Amino acid sequence: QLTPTFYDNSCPNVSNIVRDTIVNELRSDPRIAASILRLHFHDCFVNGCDASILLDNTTSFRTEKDAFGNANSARGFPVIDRMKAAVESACPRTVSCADLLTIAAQQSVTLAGGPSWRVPLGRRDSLQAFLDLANANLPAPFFTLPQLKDSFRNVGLNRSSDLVALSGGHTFGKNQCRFIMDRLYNFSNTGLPDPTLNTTYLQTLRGLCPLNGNLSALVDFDLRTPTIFDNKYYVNLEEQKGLIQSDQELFSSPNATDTIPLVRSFANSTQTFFNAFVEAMDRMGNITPLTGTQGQIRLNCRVVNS
Ligand code: HEM
Ligand SMILES: [Ca+2]
Ligand SMILES: [Ca+2]
Repeated sequence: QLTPTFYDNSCPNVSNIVRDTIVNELRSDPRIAASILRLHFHDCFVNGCDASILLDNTTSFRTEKDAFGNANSARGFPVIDRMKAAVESACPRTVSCADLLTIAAQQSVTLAGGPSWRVPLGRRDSLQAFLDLANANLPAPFFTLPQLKDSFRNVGLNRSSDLVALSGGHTFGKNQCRFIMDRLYNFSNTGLPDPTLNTTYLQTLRGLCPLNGNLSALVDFDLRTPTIFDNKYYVNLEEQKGLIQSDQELFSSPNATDTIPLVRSFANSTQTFFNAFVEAMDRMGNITPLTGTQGQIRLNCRVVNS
């Protein structure tokens, strides 16, 4: 079983070293907290939180960094290297990259103003990466609600609360114009915008993402508080101001009978949202972990120990 006190004897200062690394990076890159949380999410949705996403290419297996959900999107890898090196210096061969990334995600959420809690620990590192699995398992912004639900259930998260609370990760961070172009100009081959997108916000987004414009341009997931981890994401949904299709569907999909009440509850109470987010985060962090003597304690998160 994973436990929050796993390193209290072997590396009591791990969380503090992780936090310091993020605080320092945030001064030059205010987006890093969001980026780190997403790295953890994409690690857990592919063979569990086993740091498989951190592995680079080898002649025997491809890196997950080239998956459709990671390529030209996932970022922050050098920062993870930096904190890993610091932790290795403080406590040699003790903290796994899988655990390191989990702590980094929690600390990132807290530093951004979110809830503070001690994540379960004891995960170990994978001996390979899974590109095909990443392409199959990572959800896409154009998924319908049934597909989003299918994606979460596929990795072990059956609850609507898991999906609604974790989607709250979009209370901060950036998104490329590429992923919303259809909603703005030609949704589902209608030549018209997505009707569930607020028309006033539609104009704002069209201004940021013009037709035939820079598809790589970045837009904030949360128009209310772009870099603060709070429940504003849900208030946006209630006003049809979710940025991507997968966001708005939680509130507007014909299949949202079970998700709508959750969206409202999280929009109405920060405490309700924060509690649900921590619960969902720990559940996601509990997806098929390698424990005990399974896997290893990777020294360089980019390569398997030899
Ligand atoms: C429900 C399905 C989800 C879909 C389809 C989805 C999709 C995406 C997409 C399209 C981006 C934009 C990437 C880019 O343009 O570079 C992104 C970014 C992000 N996602 Fe999600 N996401 C989902 C769930 C989650 C979850 C569960 C979390 C974490 C708890 C999360 C956290 C983030 C964060 C924080 C960013 C911003 C990262 C940055 O700015 O570097 N996402 N997501
Ligand atoms: Ca993984
Ligand atoms: Ca926010």
